[PDB]
Amino acid sequence: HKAQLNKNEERFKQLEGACYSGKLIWKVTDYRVKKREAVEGHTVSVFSQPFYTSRCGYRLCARAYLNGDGSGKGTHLSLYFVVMRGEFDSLLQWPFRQRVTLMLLDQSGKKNHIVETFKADPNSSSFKRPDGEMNIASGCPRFVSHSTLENSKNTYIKDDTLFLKVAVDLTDLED
Amino acid sequence: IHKAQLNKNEERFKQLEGACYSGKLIWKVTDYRVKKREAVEGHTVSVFSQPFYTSRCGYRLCARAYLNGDGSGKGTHLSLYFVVMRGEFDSLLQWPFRQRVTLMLLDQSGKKNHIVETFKADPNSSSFKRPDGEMNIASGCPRFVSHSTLENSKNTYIKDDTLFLKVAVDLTDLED
Amino acid sequence: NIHKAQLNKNEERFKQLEGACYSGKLIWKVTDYRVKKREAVEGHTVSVFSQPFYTSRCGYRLCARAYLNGDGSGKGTHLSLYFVVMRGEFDSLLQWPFRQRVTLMLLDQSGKKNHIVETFKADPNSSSFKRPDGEMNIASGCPRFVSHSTLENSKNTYIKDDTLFLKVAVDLTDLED
Repeated sequence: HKAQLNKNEERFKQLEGACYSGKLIWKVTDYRVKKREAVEGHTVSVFSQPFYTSRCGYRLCARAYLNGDGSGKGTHLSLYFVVMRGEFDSLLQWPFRQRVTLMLLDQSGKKNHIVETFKADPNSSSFKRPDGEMNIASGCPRFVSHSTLENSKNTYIKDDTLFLKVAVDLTDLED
Repeated sequence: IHKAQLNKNEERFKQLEGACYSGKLIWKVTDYRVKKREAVEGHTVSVFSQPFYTSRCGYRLCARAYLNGDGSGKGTHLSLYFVVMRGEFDSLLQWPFRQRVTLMLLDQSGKKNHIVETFKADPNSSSFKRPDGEMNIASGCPRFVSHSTLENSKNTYIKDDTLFLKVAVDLTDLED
Repeated sequence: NIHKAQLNKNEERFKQLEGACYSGKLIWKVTDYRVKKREAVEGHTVSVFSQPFYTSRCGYRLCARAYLNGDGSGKGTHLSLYFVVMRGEFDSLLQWPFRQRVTLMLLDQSGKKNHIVETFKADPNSSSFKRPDGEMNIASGCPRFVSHSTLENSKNTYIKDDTLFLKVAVDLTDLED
């Protein structure tokens, strides 16, 4: 029943977190502790709640490696995009072909955000129609360096929390 | 008294997971064979969609299908019906319900050769009065699509034992 | 013992999810008027709350609060209707103070659409509109929004079947999503 209460808790969390315009804003609290868990190998990565391109479109989410992954292991925050298995995948166009933009938000008001954008590569297996729970992640292992992110004269972290944003271009999507 | 609690939860979760607010419903029906079997055996004559809405505070609605057909299409067609349900804000809404409605079975082949029937809601119909109980009498097409066309081995209305039904309400001249 | 608190926590979470809106627009159905006003008068339950609503999925969290038996300036004689900025998950990214026009309404159920509407610009100096510090800023609105007299009469149709509808609408002008 602890498994039942956790199942509930998670379901609640997804419902509370779902967005339906291909736009995700992901609040990451307790930075220091979570990075600590990354460094200690306790909890390598964190996930966003699932979001969607439209109520009945692609199910998606983001994943971050606070202490970096592969190419940015130990030195950067690694930010990855993820196509999940969606309830209506059969009606959707495959491969996934939308432009995607990844962001770390400047909380200073100067709106000096860190943004990387790209066109989804049709040959990538990240964008095939998913087979299990979710396709292989794809994005920037070296999205932003710990140095820039954590630097005191910066405001990417405020009160031990940062905000990540994913935005999917909906151009030429049916719905 | 807690299996009823867990089921009450499960259903509430299901409705929340299923709700749409633009008068548009896409209804995935999985396990076709088994469900049609249940229809034929008289075990489970009909199936319902989760409630959807014209707007967050508009009409509450849903769809209902008789996989083994109903009345005029009994035993030979899939019967697809539209349903006005009792809404939380019915007092603020215009009655009778007067919107054009479109019913669809989706072509999964990519040729987008869907089956679509549309109609204007008849004001004199009691399907469209402000609801009295849980939901007004259903209204639609008892003979929406024949088993023959639907199940046709060379067709793609059923793929991997699942089909998709779509209801679309015209929102013209409605407020939120 | 603790699990009644669990079941209530659930119940409320469910209620918020069922109630949330994301266009700065709230329609608040108030059922069981007579009984709730009774509770107000008896000091049992002075005020009632709406479920939280939002300017956008990631915007300001807000809600409404009513004193059925009135509050302060309208205590005992009016329904008092107040607007409330709550602590939002993304408050750090939002502009402060809150600066949007707000409109408060009691809806005419007769069809004549003769609603009672009060509107105002949010005063930047007001502490109702600072970035919230706890669960929610001090409420602000109309202690004398509508008199029991007007609200309760028969020829009027602000109450029908012992239930009334309140509406809050926030102007989204100059608010990027």
